[PDB]
Amino acid sequence: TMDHYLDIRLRPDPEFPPAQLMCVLFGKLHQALVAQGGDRIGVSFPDLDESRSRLGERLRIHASADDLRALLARPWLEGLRDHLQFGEPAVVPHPTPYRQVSRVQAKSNPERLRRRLMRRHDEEEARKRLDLPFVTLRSQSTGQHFRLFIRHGPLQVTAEEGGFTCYGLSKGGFVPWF
RNA sequence: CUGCCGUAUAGGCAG
Repeated sequence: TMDHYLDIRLRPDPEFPPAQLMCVLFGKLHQALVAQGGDRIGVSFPDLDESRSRLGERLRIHASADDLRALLARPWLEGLRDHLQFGEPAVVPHPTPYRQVSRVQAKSNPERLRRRLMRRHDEEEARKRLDLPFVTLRSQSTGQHFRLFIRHGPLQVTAEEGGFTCYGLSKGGFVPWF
């Protein structure tokens, strides 16, 4: 169904490195996805460097002709349209391998894990008891900067039924990797 | 980072 996509490139900037730009971008897309609603908008990073742990300088936006045509018709790129080079929406080539672009979270800050352990079992007691490409974001509710880690899954011959979160990440859905 | 789910020092989530 999601046979349409659109690449967005981060135009080189003297003061802001690419990594910083992709952050802004991803945040922009997010705010617009919670506006669009639905779970049919995918996302991939074609320039993904699985070694250097860098997302790259390109954000591929997956969607159907209608869903995709509805997204970019919003003013979610006002702030950085001058920071972004992007063509028209085209149709994905085939045959194309499929993979998952999903968030990943590890367990750490035991001060945190233990605090929860205490809540669920009623500091001295508790105290006793990941290398991936990341985008850094800022929450709307509490003004905290958190690192959203992203991982591209092993290549598959097909795509299983699945949707996507308001960040365009895999909720179980697959995206064409090319 | 903060929190949620889960007996979990399993495995998962939310922003």
